[PDB]
Amino acid sequence: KIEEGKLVIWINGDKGYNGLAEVGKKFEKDTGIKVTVEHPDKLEEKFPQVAATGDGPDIIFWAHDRFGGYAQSGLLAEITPDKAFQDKLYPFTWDAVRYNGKLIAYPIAVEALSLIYNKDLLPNPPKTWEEIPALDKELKAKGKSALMFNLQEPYFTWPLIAADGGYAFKYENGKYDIKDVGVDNAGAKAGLTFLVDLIKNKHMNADTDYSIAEAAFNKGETAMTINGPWAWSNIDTSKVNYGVTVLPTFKGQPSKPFVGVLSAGINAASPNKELAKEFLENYLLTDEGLEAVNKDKPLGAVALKSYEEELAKDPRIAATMENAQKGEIMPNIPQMSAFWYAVRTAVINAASGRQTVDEALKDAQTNAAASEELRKRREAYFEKQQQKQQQQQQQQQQGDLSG
Ligand SMILES: OC[C@H]1O[C@H](O[C@H]2[C@H](O)[C@@H](O)[C@@H](O)O[C@@H]2CO)[C@H](O)[C@@H](O)[C@@H]1O
Ligand SMILES: [Zn+2]
Ligand SMILES: [Zn+2]
Ligand SMILES: [Zn+2]
Repeated sequence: KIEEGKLVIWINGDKGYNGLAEVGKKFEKDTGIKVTVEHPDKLEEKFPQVAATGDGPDIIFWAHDRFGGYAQSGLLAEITPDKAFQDKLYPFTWDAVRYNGKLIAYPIAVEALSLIYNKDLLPNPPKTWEEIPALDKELKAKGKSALMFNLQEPYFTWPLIAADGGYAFKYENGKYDIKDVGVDNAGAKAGLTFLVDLIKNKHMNADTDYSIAEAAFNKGETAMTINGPWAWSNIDTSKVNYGVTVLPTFKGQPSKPFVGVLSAGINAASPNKELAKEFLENYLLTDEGLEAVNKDKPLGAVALKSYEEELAKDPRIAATMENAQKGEIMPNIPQMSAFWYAVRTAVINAASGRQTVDEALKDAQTNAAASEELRKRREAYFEKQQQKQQQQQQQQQQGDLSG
């Protein structure tokens, strides 16, 4: 319980928060209610820490994968859009924000990573990963590199890992299996190996992060990067002649991005739930609301039918979709937090050459399952204690005192 007269909204610093705030100023102008857009760091880690005290914003924006965990900890209010409003959004976007049969967020846009390339350096982009090392060496004769992307976040590395058969959680019998992690298999080991070889062989640098990769591409120093729709604003401004296309194949298989649906959840502790719903339904999720955000930082393939339709002809959104088709929409189950942390640690560890790919992926295999492991052992502990207590009492009733 923190606000009453106003809406505080959290969104990631790489998204169009300036357009979001514009929508806020329009909401204030019509309503009298002040809207404050914030973009703090690590907001997806910060939210569950602050919302569990009665602090935290009224509306949080993130990809849908985190919302399962938030919902499970009781942190999101159930949203109540009517059927008419639901028909305004593509059905599959609604499923991404369904947890235990309840709607826990409003979907905004579908996001997938793509290959972004400088047409002046590289008029034909490579179709496979395997040809990138030779391309990197060729480009050195011009003082350029082939490719730079964010190696610090497993999101950007996942598509190459999943290509030859890496997965998060096997879907089976209408259930995600959470002792069945696919980060340790041969296809995952082949993908990470190839990445680590690129790094060790100096085609890439292990400490390359989001902003270093961005700068290199937007200044014209690298022929390619890998990024989502949000990144296109800055490329336009740099004036680099760029195309957006299919991610390269690995071992003849498509790269498989983990697809995110940018979503808006309402804090369960918020005393402004109705204002938040009003804001989201009638201000943000309209052509004009999404136009404001989208013209700041592109959203991708938007959830709202009428506006997606207005953006239908953009070849960059087409490539986003093609990349989404070859990928999978992320699970939103509570275990996603642990999966990401485990894969982050493993990539960073293998990249720096501290652990082998084998050791690092085996470690992530354990780390991603360790939560359900603890739960199983906790159950067994109390069941065994109950058994011993039962058996000790039945043995103790070998004799009893009587008056
Ligand atoms: O790298 C792990 C990370 O991946 C995804 O986060 C993406 C997010 O979906 C995009 O909206 C964009 O902001 O980049 C992020 C990667 O830095 C997952 O959504 C997230 O839970 C996960 O930690
Ligand atoms: Zn700001
Ligand atoms: Zn309907
Ligand atoms: Zn090489």
